[PDB]
Amino acid sequence: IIKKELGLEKDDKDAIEEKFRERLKELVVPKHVMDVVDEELSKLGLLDNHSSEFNVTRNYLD
Amino acid sequence: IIKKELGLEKDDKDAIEEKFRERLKELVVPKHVMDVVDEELSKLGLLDNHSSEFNVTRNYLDWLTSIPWGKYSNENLDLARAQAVLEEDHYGMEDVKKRILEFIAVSQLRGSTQGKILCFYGPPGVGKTSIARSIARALNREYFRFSVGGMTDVAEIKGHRRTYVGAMPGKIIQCLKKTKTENPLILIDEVDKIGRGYQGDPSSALLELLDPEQNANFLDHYLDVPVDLSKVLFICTANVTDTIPEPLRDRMEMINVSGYVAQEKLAIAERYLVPQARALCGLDESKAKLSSDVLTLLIKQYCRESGVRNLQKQVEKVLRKSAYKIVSGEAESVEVTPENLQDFVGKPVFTVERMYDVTPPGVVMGLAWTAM
Amino acid sequence: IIKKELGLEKDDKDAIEEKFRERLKELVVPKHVMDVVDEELSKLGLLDNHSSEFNVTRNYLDWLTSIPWGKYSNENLDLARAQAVLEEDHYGMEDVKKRILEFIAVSQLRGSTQGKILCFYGPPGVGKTSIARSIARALNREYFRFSVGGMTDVAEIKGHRRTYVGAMPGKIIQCLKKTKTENPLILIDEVDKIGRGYQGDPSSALLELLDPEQNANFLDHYLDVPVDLSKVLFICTANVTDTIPEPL
Amino acid sequence: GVGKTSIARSIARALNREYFRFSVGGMTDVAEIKGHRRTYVGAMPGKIIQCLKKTKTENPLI
Ligand SMILES: Nc1ncnc2c1ncn2[C@@H]1O[C@H](COP(=O)(O)OP(=O)(O)O)[C@@H](O)[C@H]1O
Ligand SMILES: Nc1ncnc2c1ncn2[C@@H]1O[C@H](COP(=O)(O)OP(=O)(O)O)[C@@H](O)[C@H]1O
Ligand SMILES: Nc1ncnc2c1ncn2[C@@H]1O[C@H](COP(=O)(O)OP(=O)(O)O)[C@@H](O)[C@H]1O
Repeated sequence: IIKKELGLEKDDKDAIEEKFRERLKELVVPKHVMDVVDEELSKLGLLDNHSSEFNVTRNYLD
Repeated sequence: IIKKELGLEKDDKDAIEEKFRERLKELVVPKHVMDVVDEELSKLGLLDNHSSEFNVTRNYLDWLTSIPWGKYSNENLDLARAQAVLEEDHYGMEDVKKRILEFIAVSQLRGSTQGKILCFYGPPGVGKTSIARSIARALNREYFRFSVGGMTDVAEIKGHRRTYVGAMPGKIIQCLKKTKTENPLILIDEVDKIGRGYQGDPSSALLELLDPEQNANFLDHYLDVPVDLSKVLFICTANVTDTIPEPLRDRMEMINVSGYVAQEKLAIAERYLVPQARALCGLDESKAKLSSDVLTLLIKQYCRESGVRNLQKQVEKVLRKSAYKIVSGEAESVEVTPENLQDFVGKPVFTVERMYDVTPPGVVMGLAWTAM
Repeated sequence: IIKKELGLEKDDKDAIEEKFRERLKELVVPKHVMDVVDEELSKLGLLDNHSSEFNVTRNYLDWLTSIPWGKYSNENLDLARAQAVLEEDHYGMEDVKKRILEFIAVSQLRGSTQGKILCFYGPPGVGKTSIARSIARALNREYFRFSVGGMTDVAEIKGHRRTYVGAMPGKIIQCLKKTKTENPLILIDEVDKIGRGYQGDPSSALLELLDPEQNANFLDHYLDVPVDLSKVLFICTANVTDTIPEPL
Repeated sequence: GVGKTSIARSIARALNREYFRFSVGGMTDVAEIKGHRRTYVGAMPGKIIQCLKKTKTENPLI
């Protein structure tokens, strides 16, 4: 119950998701890069949080 | 009520938050790094201990907090004391001493302390690194050297991306962490030896590092946040001023520390080399003793170059053999003379001051300004 | 509960903390690596045993603790004894023996021991490796050899980042683990045979290793902690001197 | 821009089997058809399963 609205409800990756979404929210972002970022975030959520490819994907996303 | 449920000492986490906060409390912290730290700590709290991203975040945040932010060493500004220290540590090099005294004077008149680039170009075995250390200790700013010779990986200056696990920041951030101040005495060695080969071109990074207006916002790839390098006192050393890049050559004041004639080298050896190597060999003045004539013979027959390092090798060899002759040898003390010298170092090498002294027809002597 | 009262209680079941504590208790460990080890122990306690990351953490901690820290192997100092030993296991080679006696004398006069770098260059099959072994035997410091010839990658000297699957430390780390000493006698063989090609240039690592002042804080990719190397005595063997790098 | 997709659509309509299209251009990760073991959080099946589910048949025009 505590995890609700606190704790690890983001799972160490949705934090990255929301952080980048708010970072790009103010920006007038083109649609192409928008869908590219969506696909990259989907892949990141499709990968673990302890692999080299996950870290490289995070690097590219940053 | 949701919050107040099974506190259990908060699982021992969030103590790192307070530790970093107190670590930063003493520093004068810019707004950019402060907000980055706040957001990073929020993310760290949101995360768990096991996650790899959490470990990378902790490493990056420890690097960031270990930086000296607004922390400046208590720089020495007295001119007489600095002059006495420099004269007591090295001989000659009057131009460098005058330049450093003038820098001290302008910094004192200028209020806050500043740092500017100035390259010491001259032959090897002349005392450029040693005078850099002397300046660091006399002026009270910390010291750190950096070998750029034959370097091609710009990551040594600009670090890594901080993403690849095990990535390390630029060596300058390492120096800032170790020295603990933003006004060190950084020294770059073998500037002229850069190869800037494939995937390199570190000369661009050096330009960004030394440019007095760009360097103030220098950032490495690992720690993307910028840092202020308007007070760092860089030093560059190169035996030749031609191979050094023009954009980097014209960005600093080139000071010449060149050559040591027989009398000058003899004075240096008598007052600075012999005691240093003697202390290195765990000896005392009484036990091991050399005559000025012996030093002159070493200079004029066992060492032929503007530098001094070969004379250092010879004096170290004689002192080592004296130490052997003292520990186990019959002689409790040594009085080195040319007559004895033959056994301490061997027969002379340079028996001729020149190729010849007649200059037959069709051949003439000339002077060359070689790299060494 | 009975097992806790009588059994394995505090033995290899989360007691690896205490095992490594006692293992390092003998060593005169630094303080930076002390806080590092405390942090790693906290992680291991907070890490579940089954997880692969827990096992990798234990592997890294074993690698770190296995290194000596302040372990100065006792050094022979009787000059006559070492002289007799050298004259017993090798003929001639007067210059090398004289240099070794000079080193012994300066170490004795300094009190504490110290380690410098010196290269034996000459034709193959002359006794350079054998007299290095004899010097290790007489001086009593442990002996290890390293063939750097025909070698390009620096990984075998500075290991890996520890993140690559099965990343391993440098060969010097293996030597330190095997010797159980902080001042062993490393022997670099075929120094003049380095290739220093693409992605290589191990001469940079060699210079960082043999630097009289930077050596005191050498560290590799796998282990990111400095190690003191001002007392280790290196020996370099090369059939010729021209092809060896000038900075080295 | 030659209508090959339109040719496939017309073939499906004339054959009465459901239509679907798959993009294999530049793909490197076979997981888009092989999905993932479902043991990892967020794992998703391949695209052929999506085609079968959406088409509501085992005899579509892939
Ligand atoms: N004027 C001098 N006074 C004292 N020592 C000197 C002088 N010139 C040279 N040396 C000695 O020569 C050595 C040169 O050090 P090094 O790192 O080679 O600097 P550089 O490359 O400028 O010669 C120093 O250890 C220093 O003791
Ligand atoms: N002066 C000597 N005294 C005793 N043995 C020698 C001497 N010179 C050479 N040898 C022998 O020759 C062999 C040469 O092998 P090694 O010394 O490893 O070659 P290198 O000297 O090229 O490293 C050794 O096993 C050694 O026993
Ligand atoms: N032979 C054709 N007759 C009529 N329309 C055609 C023909 N070829 C292509 N088209 C037009 O092309 C469009 C679809 O093109 P598309 O399938 O995207 O090209 P491609 O197959 O190269 O990807 C349709 O709207 C269709 O009207």
